[PDB]
Amino acid sequence: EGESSISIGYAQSRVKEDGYKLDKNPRGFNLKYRYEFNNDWGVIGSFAQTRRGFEESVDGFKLIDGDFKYYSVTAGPVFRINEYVSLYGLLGAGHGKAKFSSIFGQSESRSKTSLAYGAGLQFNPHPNFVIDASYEYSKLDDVKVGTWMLGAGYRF
Repeated sequence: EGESSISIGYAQSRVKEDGYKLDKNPRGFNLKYRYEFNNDWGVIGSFAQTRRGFEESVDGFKLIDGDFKYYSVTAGPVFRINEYVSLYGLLGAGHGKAKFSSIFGQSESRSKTSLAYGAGLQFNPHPNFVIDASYEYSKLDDVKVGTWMLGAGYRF
């Protein structure tokens, strides 16, 4: 019913905000699944999960870890350019959540939604080993978020 491949890589995003961490770059892992409906045509799914890179500290028997989570999900078609060169597009949505730790009668938090758009490059040095590079960007009116992913894929 078609060839299937799996790809893994590290995800690095940049968020413009005044707070902890100078570069404000969330850390996480990106999982991509490739499914080919044809010899030169196929689709890919990229899932990115990132969290605040804050060192674990013990205070009040509770863990903060930055209280910030960022999730991204994108998908796009894959078209081969040459024998060992493939080009694919990335489209999807991103979701970020932030919580504040303090002592108050009531608790509050913030959640943001955004659209993700980008493109990716795929190189095939070996039949069972490919190099995947993906670029994803989220456009918000006040906040600009960029996500970069570098990894490798394995063909079954």
